[PDB]
Amino acid sequence: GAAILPDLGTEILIPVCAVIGIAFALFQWLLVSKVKLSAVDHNVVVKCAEIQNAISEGATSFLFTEYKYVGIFMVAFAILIFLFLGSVEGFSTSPQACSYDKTKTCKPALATAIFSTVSFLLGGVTSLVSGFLGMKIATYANARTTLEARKGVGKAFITAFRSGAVMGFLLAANGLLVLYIAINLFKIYYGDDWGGLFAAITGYGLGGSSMALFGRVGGGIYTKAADVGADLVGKVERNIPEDDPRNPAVIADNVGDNVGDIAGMGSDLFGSYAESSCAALVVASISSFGLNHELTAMLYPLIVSSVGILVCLLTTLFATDFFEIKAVKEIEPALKKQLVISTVLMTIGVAVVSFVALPTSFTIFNFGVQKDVKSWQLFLCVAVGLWAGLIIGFVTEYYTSNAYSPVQDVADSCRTGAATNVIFGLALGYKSVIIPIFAIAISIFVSFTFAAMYGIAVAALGMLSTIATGLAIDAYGPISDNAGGIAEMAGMSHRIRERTDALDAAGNTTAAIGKGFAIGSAALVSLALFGAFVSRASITTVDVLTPKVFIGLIVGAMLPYWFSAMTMKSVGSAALKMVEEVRRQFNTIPGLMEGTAKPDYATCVKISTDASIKEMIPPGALVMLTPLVVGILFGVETLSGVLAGSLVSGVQIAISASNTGGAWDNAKKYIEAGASEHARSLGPKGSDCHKAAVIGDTIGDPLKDTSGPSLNILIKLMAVESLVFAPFFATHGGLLFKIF
Amino acid sequence: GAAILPDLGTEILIPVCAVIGIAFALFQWLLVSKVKLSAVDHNVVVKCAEIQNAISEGATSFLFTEYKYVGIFMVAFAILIFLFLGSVEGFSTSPQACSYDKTKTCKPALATAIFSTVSFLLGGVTSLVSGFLGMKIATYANARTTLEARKGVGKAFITAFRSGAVMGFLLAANGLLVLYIAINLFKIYYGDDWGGLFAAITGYGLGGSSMALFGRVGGGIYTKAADVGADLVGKVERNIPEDDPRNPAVIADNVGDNVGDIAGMGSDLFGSYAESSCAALVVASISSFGLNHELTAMLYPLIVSSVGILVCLLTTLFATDFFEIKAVKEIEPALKKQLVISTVLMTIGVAVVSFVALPTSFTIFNFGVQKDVKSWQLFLCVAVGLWAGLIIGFVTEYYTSNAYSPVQDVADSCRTGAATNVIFGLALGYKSVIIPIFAIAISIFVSFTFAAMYGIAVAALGMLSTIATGLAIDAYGPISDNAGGIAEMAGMSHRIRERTDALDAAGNTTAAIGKGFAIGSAALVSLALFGAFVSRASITTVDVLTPKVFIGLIVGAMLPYWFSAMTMKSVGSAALKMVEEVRRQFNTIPGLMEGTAKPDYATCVKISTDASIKEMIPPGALVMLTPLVVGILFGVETLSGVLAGSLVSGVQIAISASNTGGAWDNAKKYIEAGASEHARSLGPKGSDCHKAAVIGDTIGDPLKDTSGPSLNILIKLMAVESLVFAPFFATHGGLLFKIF
Ligand SMILES: [K+]
Ligand SMILES: [K+]
Ligand SMILES: [Mg+2]
Ligand SMILES: [Mg+2]
Ligand SMILES: [Mg+2]
Ligand SMILES: [Mg+2]
Ligand SMILES: [Mg+2]
Ligand SMILES: [Mg+2]
Ligand SMILES: [Mg+2]
Ligand SMILES: [Mg+2]
Ligand SMILES: [Mg+2]
Ligand SMILES: [Mg+2]
Repeated sequence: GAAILPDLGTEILIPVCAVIGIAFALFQWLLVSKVKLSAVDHNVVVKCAEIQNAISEGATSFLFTEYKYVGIFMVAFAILIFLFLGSVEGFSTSPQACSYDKTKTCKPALATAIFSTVSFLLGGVTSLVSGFLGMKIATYANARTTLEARKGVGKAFITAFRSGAVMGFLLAANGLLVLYIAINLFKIYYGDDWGGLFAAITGYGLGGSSMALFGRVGGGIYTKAADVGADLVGKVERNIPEDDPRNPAVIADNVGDNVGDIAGMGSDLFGSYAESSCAALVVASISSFGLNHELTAMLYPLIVSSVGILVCLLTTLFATDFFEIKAVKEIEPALKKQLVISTVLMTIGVAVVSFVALPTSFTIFNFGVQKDVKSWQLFLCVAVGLWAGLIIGFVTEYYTSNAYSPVQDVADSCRTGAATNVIFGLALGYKSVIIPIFAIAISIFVSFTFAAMYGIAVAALGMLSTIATGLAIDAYGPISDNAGGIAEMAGMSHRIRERTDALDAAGNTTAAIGKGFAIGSAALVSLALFGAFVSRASITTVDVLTPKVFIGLIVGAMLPYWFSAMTMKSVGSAALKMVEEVRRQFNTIPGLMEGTAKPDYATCVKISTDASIKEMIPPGALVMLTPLVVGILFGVETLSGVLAGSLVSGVQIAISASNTGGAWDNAKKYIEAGASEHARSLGPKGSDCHKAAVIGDTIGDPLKDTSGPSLNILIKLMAVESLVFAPFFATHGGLLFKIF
Repeated sequence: GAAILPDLGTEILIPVCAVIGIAFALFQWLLVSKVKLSAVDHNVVVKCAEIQNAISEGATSFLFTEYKYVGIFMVAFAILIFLFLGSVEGFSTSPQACSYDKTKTCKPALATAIFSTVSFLLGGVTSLVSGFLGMKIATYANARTTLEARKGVGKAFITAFRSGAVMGFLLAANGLLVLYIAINLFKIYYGDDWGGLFAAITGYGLGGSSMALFGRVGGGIYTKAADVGADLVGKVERNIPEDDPRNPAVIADNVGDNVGDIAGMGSDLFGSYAESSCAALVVASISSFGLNHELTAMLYPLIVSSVGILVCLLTTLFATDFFEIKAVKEIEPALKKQLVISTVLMTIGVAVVSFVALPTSFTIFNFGVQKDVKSWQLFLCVAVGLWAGLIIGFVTEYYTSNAYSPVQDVADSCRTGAATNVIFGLALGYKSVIIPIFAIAISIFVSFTFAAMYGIAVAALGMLSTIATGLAIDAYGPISDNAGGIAEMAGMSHRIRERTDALDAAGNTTAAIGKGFAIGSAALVSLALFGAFVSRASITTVDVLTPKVFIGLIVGAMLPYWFSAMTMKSVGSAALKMVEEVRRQFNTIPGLMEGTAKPDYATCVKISTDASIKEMIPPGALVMLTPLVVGILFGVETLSGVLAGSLVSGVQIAISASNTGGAWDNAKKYIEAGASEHARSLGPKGSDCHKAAVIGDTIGDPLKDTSGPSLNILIKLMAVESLVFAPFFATHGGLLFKIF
């Protein structure tokens, strides 16, 4: 029953590792501070800092506005959680038999309605902090990356990567510490009722993904309205460089990288980490670990995350200290080495944890039955998710980097115009899904076989065990992106812009890899939650060949398309207005095209701000309302169908959308760099091939930055939301069938 | 027990209705022959005939080439069916107990192996005939429609529509008659073993869809390679009219309409018809109808189809006789009225048939049990499919006709360039899936609840009960497309082309509608076949939450994307070759752009011929091999997951792709016609808006004509293939699990 590592060791180990992670993060923010700049060569440093401030102000301003709406919605929804969950036992204050063991007595369900609302708000707040902190580091390091670019690629790379690491370790450590705290606080009330305790904790993931949904969508709309509008009028119509200070949309564009690609992404991944941890905990809570009250083994998922931070710490040193980039061709291999190193070290890490934090034999809850599991099997569950992640990263890099043929072929197809560029890009994205799906399927088979829903949850966490590194190589990208925009806006040398362009291109690839991990883990966690939901709702079998389940399956499969329709149309409409606005200033403001006059940046920011705040509402509504509407009107069988179908369907469109968009971007970068003869043959900038590439790039903008990455949230959010309201649905739901 | 309609009446009724349909088709073809031309103004009639002969030669030529390969594949695969089905009982010649009644003896499994091979070849040949006949009428009607356009749209409409009705009535009647004959011939052997009789008949739909798959994909690649190449160079680069006789790709483009949009589509719909009928027959064969040997009720689906032929005949008269089109805005409502009338009349026809051909009480096989079912409930099953169809057509028209807001806004977005046009078109397609899915889901729920798999199968057939009319309004479109092609190549009046453009625009909408009907019925029949497969394979329960089923689900959901990756890339690569070749002729043939030298049409025909014949193999292999590979390696429960997954997933991408392509085409047509102030302001032809619209149109070309429409075949083909091989898989499959 007991492991080698005693409960008190666990209670110490977790927050120690968290603090080590925060410590490391602050240490990296410190080093990045060594780069000095102020708005008070010398003219360059002053201009860079002025631009950084405009961006830092715009990003802070939008997030405050966005988080305001989202926080209000957060509060409203929390009221629904309390009400709906409280209504199950008529708000009784009396104890009841345990849902998991009739012979025992548990804390009243109304308590759980209360601690669920508590953990929901905890998660929601931690999610906003995750996004906001990320924006803070990014809007700090961007111009510092620009300035270090004067000294070479390797130096600007380090600044950007150190800064990515700040965000990665802060998110990973803060998310772990809040959960640890919440579990220990909650335990004070629950005592021996670990079932109710971890059922309450489940709201944490629900809160995390709930806020992330609006952050990803809202930020996504803001950024891509500007991106499309700036690039179309500037590069395609007016023949001026990307990020040219004459272009009124450039401030919104570069703000957008921080507000969407950074803030939205940070929340997103926090949601992933939280739901994965919660799912594991919820199944363990009614397995031998939870039933025999064994704290160490019970917190196996948090112990894994803990070691993950230390592993990622050692890994990061390989890129900041033990090596330096001399050639631009070294950048992408550097970033990929981060993944390989962490995966290898963490395979050793998890072996150790599995050896010391688990009994050699235990049981796992398996649809009403205690299944015999061995710790070496649980090691394989974690590890399969971990290696599936590496596989997914390798495949994604293959399809999105311009160092390989798929993207080079897409760039090449620009010789025959924008239409062929788009057909090839679409085809590439569709093609890209094949290996990720097999990886995910293999992970499911292995983990489902060994340890049912617990194994699957713990494979999700395995895929996210190295999340600090993952966030690092991902957050590195938009920082490099802003760095290039700043360089250009500060009229710096063409040689500076070339360095950042190389950093940026690698960042396009790592952003796609980040999305791969998000989609991979969302598939796994959603399946685990789905299985948990099925038990919690007292369903005997989810039989596909029943009218209730099947209509759910086909409708569930349709939801990701509905969601994508909304988000694509929003960006399209906003971008249309942006283009019309940028054109207006070019056509009416005297001397703007000449460099005489100043553009009005604030009107473009307003277009994307208005569009995002308004248009993020319906897609958020669709995802949040779906489980409630289906569960209440149609019942838990039909919701089971919806969950399965949205999972298997949404994953395809998510992967293809992200990779297509990533590919179009790097095909365009390929042409812009002119780093080979083939590349140079499609140039120079302004050529018909380059313009065709830009068309493809801007089509991919909403695909990879608005709809695409948000779909992983649509899937995991509905899953955890369904689990949380399961007792309510199973009691007060299925109405259309009760009355007819 | 017995129905009002006696068994011998049914035996007479069915073929009389087939003969009436064939007679009607010949009559209409006879009327169309009144339009005279020969290649022996007078110059205009002669030029039209020469162009018609070039197209006819090209189309007959490609199909002979394609059908040769496909026929060779068909003979190969027929052998596989014999061996695999034969091997289940070691090719024993001894009768065994009826699986549906242990007290009776049945014909040997070997007989069913033999007769399944026979029905497979029948369906395969019937499918090729359907496609070839369609091509023969279209390549006869095309120039006649052009000549009739001199007298106005109404006259040209009549010619095109009478001709489409020729194809529709031949296909519906020939498919019905062949099935009726095969059943009667097979009955000579099986006698009272109706289980084995109809199990053998299942090969008919298998053969139908097998050949359709290659017809749709091969023809699809052929036509779009040419279409994209012609349009991009001619319209976008060289600023010449669409279908300009100086353009070397134009002949291949117009041959393409006959070879894909007609021959491929004809085979496709035949497969839908065959499979839906076969699906209803198998379930009935072990329900009360087949067990009590009640021929009239057993042949209920064939009686529904027989009455459908007559209903469609009457409906046809409203468009050929009782009304004349006098203005362009009447074309679409006329075509829409065909759907409404046929549906209203067929509702009555089905009520009658349910009244006289069914006992008021009977039982339907329902996963091992006999479920009590009333004739009025079965009427609702057929009717709900019939009505789901109409809904699908109405919302598809809303999303693809430029008479409505969605497409006009797509056109409007061209004002900001090709990138916004594509974002809008993609969003439109995603958005379009919502209502059809709901219609399909409602159809499934109603029919599943009332009569299990039989009800579902019969709902699919209900959706295709008016298939003669469906084919007619669909086939009308490519004929009108050629008509304008010919008008332009013959150098006719601008007013002629304006008329054909109006006809052609409506054809874009009905083509989308036809795909809507194919997808809808594919979903229903695939579900029915999936349910049948499950029983035939002795699966107790398809439980979503098992490792074997779930990996099937997520992999199945990925196949439609893999399929689309291949077909999209094929068209893209072939189009790239086409663009290069068309550019070469304009750039190097002295006098070509001047109209004094003739282009080399044969070279473009060669490029799309070589690409299609080659590239149709891998997507065909993917669909055909998947059930074999999954069934033999992983087993029938995994295959269950694959069937469910490809169904719910493929259906979304099929609908969005077809409607997006349709919308881009008609958005372009709206600009090209300038029939309103808004349309005019996007023009004239050659404007940046028009060119942006052409870019979108050509991206939509492979989406709507190669990948999109073929996915309905991927879905329904795998379902029938799995049912046919079910006893082989159940017995000799799941190898990986057997060795480990
Ligand atoms: K990026
Ligand atoms: K058409
Ligand atoms: Mg951009
Ligand atoms: Mg950016
Ligand atoms: Mg940028
Ligand atoms: Mg980028
Ligand atoms: Mg971009
Ligand atoms: Mg065309
Ligand atoms: Mg055509
Ligand atoms: Mg045409
Ligand atoms: Mg068309
Ligand atoms: Mg076309």
